[PDB]
Amino acid sequence: PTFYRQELNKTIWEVPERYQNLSPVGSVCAAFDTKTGLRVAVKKLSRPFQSIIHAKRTYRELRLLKHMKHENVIGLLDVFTPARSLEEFNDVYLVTHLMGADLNNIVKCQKLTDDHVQFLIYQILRGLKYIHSADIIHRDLKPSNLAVNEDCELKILDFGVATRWYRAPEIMLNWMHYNQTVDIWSVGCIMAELLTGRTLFPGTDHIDQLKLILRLVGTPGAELLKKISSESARNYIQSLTQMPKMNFANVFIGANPLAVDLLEKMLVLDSDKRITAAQALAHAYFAQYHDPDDEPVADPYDQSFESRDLLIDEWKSLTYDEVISFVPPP
Ligand SMILES: O=c1ncn2nc(Sc3ccc(F)cc3F)ccc2c1-c1c(Cl)cccc1Cl
Ligand SMILES: Fc1ccc(-c2c[nH]nc2-c2ccnc(F)c2)cc1
Ligand SMILES: Fc1ccc(-c2c[nH]nc2-c2ccnc(F)c2)cc1
Repeated sequence: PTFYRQELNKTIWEVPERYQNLSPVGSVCAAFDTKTGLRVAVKKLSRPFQSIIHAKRTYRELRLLKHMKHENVIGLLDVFTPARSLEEFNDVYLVTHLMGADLNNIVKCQKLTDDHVQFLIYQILRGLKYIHSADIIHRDLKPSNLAVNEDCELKILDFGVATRWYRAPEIMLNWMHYNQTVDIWSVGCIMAELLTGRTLFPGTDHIDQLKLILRLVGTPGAELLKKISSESARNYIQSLTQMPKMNFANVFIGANPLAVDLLEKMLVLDSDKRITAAQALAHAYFAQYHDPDDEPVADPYDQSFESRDLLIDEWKSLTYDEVISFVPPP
């Protein structure tokens, strides 16, 4: 393809002629895809090979986006570099279907009915079942990572306001063996906020976050305490004033009881006891949307590179191969 060059907010964009009307939103632009007639979101990766971590991270983001082919997950329409060889290669651009806003754009100033909450959370979980089936934990699900178009159709972005608020208490405790239900926690927090119009846990730091989480869900019971390896975490938790799990009907008063029932299955304190994305999609709150024959699972995802300790030039070369081997969704 033929490329053109421009400057948008100090950043320099070199993209094929097919992409027109670049409009600022790595750095991100909205554009018009003349080949398909659709509006797209285009991401320029900043300093992709600045260091080993940046290089592995560049490779990681690209491998992820190439694998994700699900309606409620962000995937790739296109990948390109203006580089005409591996040695020249120092820029990665990723393009996807533009939705046009995020969930935080919607919630704000806005009251959503129970049917809208059903539709939205159904989609998040449907997307998560797919992600979790590829052995991927999102880890940072929040409103700003949920892209929503005007039909209220939703795509999860950015797997690999304040992030803190939607984060699982075991991540706040700094447990290194947290599981996928860390994402179910976030969805529970996201749902709560759509039903109520306020942040369920607006904490000022990691300590306050945990404190307000335990006020709703209670202090750990015996079963959970037995699983905490760290003496200091336990000293702390058990030195707080003990707290019962609050009645979720009292707290979320006026909400569809089916939505309150799902809420408390998602926000169970012990992560071993939290509902999975697949289980949640079968919950009666989504009877209107659910179709087991249309909640697909992902092909096997090779994350074995995660363990590997490579040179910058090695991650670069690998990323280069992945740019070149790209075949669009068509
Ligand atoms: O609608 C969107 N669709 C996609 N993205 N992607 C990205 S990042 C990105 C990731 C993978 C790509 F292939 C390309 C990328 F740009 C950032 C925003 C975004 C939006 C969006 C917009 Cl355009 C405005 C306000 C809020 C959001 Cl969430
Ligand atoms: F079928 C088509 C052909 C061209 C366009 C178009 C509209 N504005 N700019 C372009 C354009 C500019 C430079 N290179 C291109 F490939 C496209 C749209 C649809
Ligand atoms: F105050 C607390 C105590 C425990 C948790 C917790 C929730 N799910 N899993 C854990 C957990 C399991 C094993 N080791 C840990 F450190 C944490 C969260 C907050």
